[PDB]
Amino acid sequence: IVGGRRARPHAWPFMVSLQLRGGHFCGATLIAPNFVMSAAHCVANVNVRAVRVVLGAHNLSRREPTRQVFAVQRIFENGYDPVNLLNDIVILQLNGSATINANVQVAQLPAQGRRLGNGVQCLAMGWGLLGGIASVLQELNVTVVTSLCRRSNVCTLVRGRQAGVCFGDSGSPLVCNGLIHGIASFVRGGCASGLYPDAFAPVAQFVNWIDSIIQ
Ligand SMILES: CC1=C(C#N)[C@@H](c2ccc(C#N)cc2)N(CC(=O)N2CCN(C(C)C)CC2)C(=O)N1c1cccc(C(F)(F)F)c1
Ligand SMILES: *[C@@H]1O[C@H](CO[C@@H]2O[C@@H](C)[C@@H](O)[C@@H](O)[C@@H]2O)[C@@H](O)[C@H](O)[C@H]1NC(C)=O
Ligand SMILES: *[C@@H]1O[C@H](CO[C@@H]2O[C@@H](C)[C@@H](O)[C@@H](O)[C@@H]2O)[C@@H](O)[C@H](O)[C@H]1NC(C)=O
Repeated sequence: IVGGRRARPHAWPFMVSLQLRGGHFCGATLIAPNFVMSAAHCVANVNVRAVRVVLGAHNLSRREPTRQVFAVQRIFENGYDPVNLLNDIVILQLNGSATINANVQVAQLPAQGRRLGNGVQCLAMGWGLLGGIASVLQELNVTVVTSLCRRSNVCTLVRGRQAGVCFGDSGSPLVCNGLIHGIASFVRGGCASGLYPDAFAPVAQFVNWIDSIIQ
């Protein structure tokens, strides 16, 4: 996250860090005690039997008793198309269920088909680059835009300055009105161009598919 601020510790207890080889590589969202969702592009080209799913985290450089670590048992994807940057969504089934507490909570999703209009105020978050990787979870006020966005994305822009999501933020949730409306997918013109909206997988188009996977 470029140009944001520290989240309050455990402000977003659905926020997940996917790790490989002791390092964060993508964000994700806990959507049931035993399923996280992320971007398909994050797990394309990775050994998924090696991905560590970290719940309850805040400061990644610190040892945190609040953390709960899971392996991935299985993944599910619906038409992921890297060539057209479409359907950039994956559900990872964990090898167990999270203990649900103050630090670890299931996110709330929109109803299937719910569209966000131009100007809706959201919060993006993640442990991606600050412009230097982030140890502390960052969040950022963003605005939904329909300009320079296709139908197949939710897009957001920080109005008036250069700020947005960056490498390592992929897979992270976009929260609008308490609801997960996007999963961070791609940037244009580099991170925090000041011009191209950030693009998110549009979670609301996938809700019936998500529901049937999680039960
Ligand atoms: C990490 C990354 C890429 C990779 N690997 C990569 C990517 C690949 C596939 C999908 C899908 N479906 C989505 C993104 N990506 C887009 C990207 O690198 N390009 C866009 C497509 N280009 C054409 C000419 C083929 C090549 C360059 C990206 O912005 N990013 C990127 C960079 C910074 C932030 C973010 C995110 F998700 F936080 F927005 C994403
Ligand atoms: C579920 O997985 C947890 C984490 O497993 C660790 O990371 C994975 C990716 C492998 O490298 C594994 O060998 C590591 O231990 C375990 O700590 C936990 O016990 C597992 N839960 C089970 C098996 O019920
Ligand atoms: C910055 O964002 C703060 C939090 O945003 C609200 O809560 C998140 C979880 C989402 O539900 C989002 O849609 C909500 O707007 C706001 O409290 C604060 O007012 C914002 N400030 C500005 C200038 O946008």
